[PDB]
Amino acid sequence: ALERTGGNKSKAARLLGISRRTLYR
Repeated sequence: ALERTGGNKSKAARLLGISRRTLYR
């Protein structure tokens, strides 16, 4: 079963991880 909901949420989670790394070197 494919759930459309949460699909974009996962993308944001990954984006945040990269964002955190940029802020903290």
